[PDB]
Amino acid sequence: GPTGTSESKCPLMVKVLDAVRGSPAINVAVHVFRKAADDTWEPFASGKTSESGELHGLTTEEEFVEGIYKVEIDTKSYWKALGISPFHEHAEVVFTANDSGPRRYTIAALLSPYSYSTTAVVTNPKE
Amino acid sequence: GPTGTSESKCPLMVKVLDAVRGSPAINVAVHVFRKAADDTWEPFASGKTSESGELHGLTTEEEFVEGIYKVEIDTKSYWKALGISPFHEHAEVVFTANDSGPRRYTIAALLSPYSYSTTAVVTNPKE
Amino acid sequence: GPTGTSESKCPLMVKVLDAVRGSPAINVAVHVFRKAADDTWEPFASGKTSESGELHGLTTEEEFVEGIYKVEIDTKSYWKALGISPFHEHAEVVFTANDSGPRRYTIAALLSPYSYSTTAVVTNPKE
Amino acid sequence: GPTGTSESKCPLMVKVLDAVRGSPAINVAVHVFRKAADDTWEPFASGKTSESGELHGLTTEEEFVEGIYKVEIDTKSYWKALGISPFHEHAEVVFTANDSGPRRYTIAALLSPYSYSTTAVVTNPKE
Repeated sequence: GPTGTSESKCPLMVKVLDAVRGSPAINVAVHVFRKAADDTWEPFASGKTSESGELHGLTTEEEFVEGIYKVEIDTKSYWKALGISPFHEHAEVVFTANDSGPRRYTIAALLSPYSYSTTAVVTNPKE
Repeated sequence: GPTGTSESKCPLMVKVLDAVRGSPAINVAVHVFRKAADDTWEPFASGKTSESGELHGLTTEEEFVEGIYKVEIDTKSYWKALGISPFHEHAEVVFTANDSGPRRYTIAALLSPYSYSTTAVVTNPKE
Repeated sequence: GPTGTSESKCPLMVKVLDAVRGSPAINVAVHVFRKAADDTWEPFASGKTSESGELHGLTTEEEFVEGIYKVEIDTKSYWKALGISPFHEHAEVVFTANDSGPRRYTIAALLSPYSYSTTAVVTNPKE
Repeated sequence: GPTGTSESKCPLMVKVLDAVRGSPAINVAVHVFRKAADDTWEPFASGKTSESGELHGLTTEEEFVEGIYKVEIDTKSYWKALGISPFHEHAEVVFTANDSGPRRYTIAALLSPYSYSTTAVVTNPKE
């Protein structure tokens, strides 16, 4: 299914939903980046959301170390495919991953042509 | 300002936005009810949003007593008028008003066919 | 786990998340009602969200017929437990369930003390 | 009105709300960038939100040419100032502006520690 840099103990997952049709956003391209010491965004993982609008196996726990990560969702292409003119070029989610805090990260995005919401669910279990 | 009927100091205001068109939601019918002593909803005020997606002059400070109120937004008619089949029948906002002194309420609503967000901004008046 | 009127082929499910803590809202009371011909809301199913903030087995496909349903989420108690003063008395979701349209219904709610968003995901599979 | 610098007809405006307190988010730092010909972000304008959670006078109609712009909202500093540890580093809003004639843009933002919604309201000016 939807997987990126090695399907592992999904410590990071992306969920995308379409608020116009009331369905998950399928085949949306998602690019994850990590902030390098040179302070640039270097590629990390990427993929297309699945039938259920999810993206799993982006990374691994061993490779998912503390740092600033940027999740970029290609919303514009998504709306253009539907023949709908959007407002944003894409949607970004910038956050610092820490070790002390809970483990698994679920980033959710709800999309409309002129608006988008984003939530983080941080828990201890698999989700 | 006004007394016993319209926007005394507009203690109650409603603002609605369209997340599909990136515009204010115009001509949206709004009905306000107050919880009646006999535990039933009594019609309190009604109106439609203007060109700016706003609704003012619903009530007055003297008429806006303590109580539980219900702001009902006819979202369904709105999308239907636009050629879209929405999911909700309407959006309802229920809250206790003025129970520790009068305040000014702005009920904001962001609409999408299958989704809606509502937020309240509360102010302690000053003059 | 979290189940209401007979755990069946979950044609209706409730998902509730807390936007202040970045976690699912656990132990939230949810009451579903159906509009009766007398046009009153008669009880249908109810329960408390689980560890993951979900509520399943509310109803059955045979008993989940077309009609107007109201999902009521006790948000106020939820915030009061956390020692946080909320704005709404509760959150309601009013919608018409139809047969032609897709099958399974997932109602999602994202909560903040002064704001709440709600989405419907309507699909053909189990979710 | 103004030319070459501030709110000519306020072609660009930003409004931020706090979903935890039910109030405007005051003193939130905002940085605007424009995509530079060499594919990099060039500082375009900056400011802080007022008592009303608003930011006006960022640019002028003559200076607000066609281009891709990035509105960055320092949400992190905001919650930290409030004693809360947020999830996002900030909230970024990227869009193409004025590519088919000048328009007026109102970028709205609703904030919660672990969640944020952003909406745009676009107007074709008239005088």
